[PDB]
Amino acid sequence: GSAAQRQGALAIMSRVYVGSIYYELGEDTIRQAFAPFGPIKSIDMSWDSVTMKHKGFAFVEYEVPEAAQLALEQMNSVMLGGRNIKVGRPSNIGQAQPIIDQLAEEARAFNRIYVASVHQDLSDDDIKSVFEAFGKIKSATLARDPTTGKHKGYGFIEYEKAQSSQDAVSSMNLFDLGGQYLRVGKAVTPPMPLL
Amino acid sequence: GRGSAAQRQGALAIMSRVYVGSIYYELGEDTIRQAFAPFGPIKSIDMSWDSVTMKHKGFAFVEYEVPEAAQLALEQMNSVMLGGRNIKVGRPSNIGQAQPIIDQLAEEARAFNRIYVASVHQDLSDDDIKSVFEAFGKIKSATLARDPTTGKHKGYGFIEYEKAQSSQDAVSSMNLFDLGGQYLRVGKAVTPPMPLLT
Ligand SMILES: [Cl-]
Repeated sequence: GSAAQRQGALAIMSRVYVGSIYYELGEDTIRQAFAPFGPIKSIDMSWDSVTMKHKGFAFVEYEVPEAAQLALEQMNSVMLGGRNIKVGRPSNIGQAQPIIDQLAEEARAFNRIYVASVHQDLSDDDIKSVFEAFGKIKSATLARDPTTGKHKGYGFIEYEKAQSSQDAVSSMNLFDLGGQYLRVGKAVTPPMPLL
Repeated sequence: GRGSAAQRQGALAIMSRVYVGSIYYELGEDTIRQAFAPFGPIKSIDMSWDSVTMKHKGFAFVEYEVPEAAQLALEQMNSVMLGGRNIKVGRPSNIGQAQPIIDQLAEEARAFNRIYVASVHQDLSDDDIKSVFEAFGKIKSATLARDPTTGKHKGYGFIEYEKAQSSQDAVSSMNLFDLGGQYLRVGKAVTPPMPLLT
């Protein structure tokens, strides 16, 4: 995978198909429902010019593949506006699948977990202390706004041992911290995929 | 106290079925069965039928013998690509007032450290499964469901642990564990052991 191919895959991996959206629901409802797994980068909502409304589906785009993966595993069939929404991976890809597979394989070489819904008051050291209860930590870093320096509600933690990362995901996904429920999952891409 | 025997039974039945949509026109009952059987033996499948075009309407309802199988299928078969399309899996939209009983059952289930195990190779026995799983902690019981006529196990069972951490460790370590040639499908129970008893 050339740096360009890998980047193309990462973008596809960051989006999820969302279908069976109740006609009365809009972008804001969707955003609110999918934001817990990472901050939404954008949403492409279907739209019909004659009827003046969406076609019942949308593509939610996240800043990282791990957020889309968690949303995929936790938002499927959730009831919104009286309907059980459907969540899936984009059907397009077109030949991006082998790169995606390669990234998933490369990710297994790291004991990295993705953490979302991290309360604003928590700091890197705070998250680190909490999570090092499951094992020794190589690094714990919260993504930050390049301008402000405030964290964006999510981060990555790398453990020395696989058992530690497995124990952490199992114990911390949906763990109530600071008033919100953390959304935790195993990484689906290696740390510096384009290196 | 939520639900009499009849109400609970009605909920259990709904809990044992999953909606399967976006099925490629060329695919039929057999392909769906083969795709969903890993989570437990399929009891039946209600496939949509158009007739005028003599084709299914692209969706079906797979029914399992137990709610835990439908739960695992729901978590693992969603968006899987079949016939070139990413199938959709969800819970029946019907229910109609069954939701509160289902919630009650899920709550009662948490009082047990019970896990569901599917795709158990025929050669394994109860003591076999038990030894393997007791590596995660002390086991109260390990039982494989059986054909009432033959006595042969039906490829799935339940295991109760003395401690919750044990059951949690087991699900985490054994789901998708390659045993006897197939991959075990493991999950936490969604209903209490004898849901229909007093
Ligand atoms: Cl049972």
